[PDB]
Amino acid sequence: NCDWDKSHEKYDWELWDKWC
Repeated sequence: NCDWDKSHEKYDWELWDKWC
């Protein structure tokens, strides 16, 4: 995805690095 951050239902705080 990398199209959402700190808002997505699957978004991850730490994993954010790859879940940008």
